[PDB]
Amino acid sequence: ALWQFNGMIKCKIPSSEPLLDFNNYGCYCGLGGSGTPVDDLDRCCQTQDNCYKQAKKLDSCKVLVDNPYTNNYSYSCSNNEITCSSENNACEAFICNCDRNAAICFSKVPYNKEHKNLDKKNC
Ligand SMILES: [Ca+2]
Repeated sequence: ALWQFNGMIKCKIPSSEPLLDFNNYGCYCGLGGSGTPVDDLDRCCQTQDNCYKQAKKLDSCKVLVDNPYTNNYSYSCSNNEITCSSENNACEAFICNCDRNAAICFSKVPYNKEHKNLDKKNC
């Protein structure tokens, strides 16, 4: 979950401190999400939100109250690449992949310092 996701982002964007730079970005980067994403970074977050939401409709994820933000999985970072571990059971493997996709997206889009701390009246 989170602790793991923060590391995935640091794996790809080494200079970052994720919970500081990507927290409260746009309408999607943070808890919840509503409106239209303000940019590509925000669209990344929207997508991940939809993935988590999707992890929910899976029989494999039904029995894990811990929640994906805190549903712990195994992965690795070796020379800036993320690898989800085969040892992850069905649900965690799916959440892992959602987080890998997002950390990769984040590293491929521009950061607009105009959208952090964005007021939720724009969503
Ligand atoms: Ca979100």
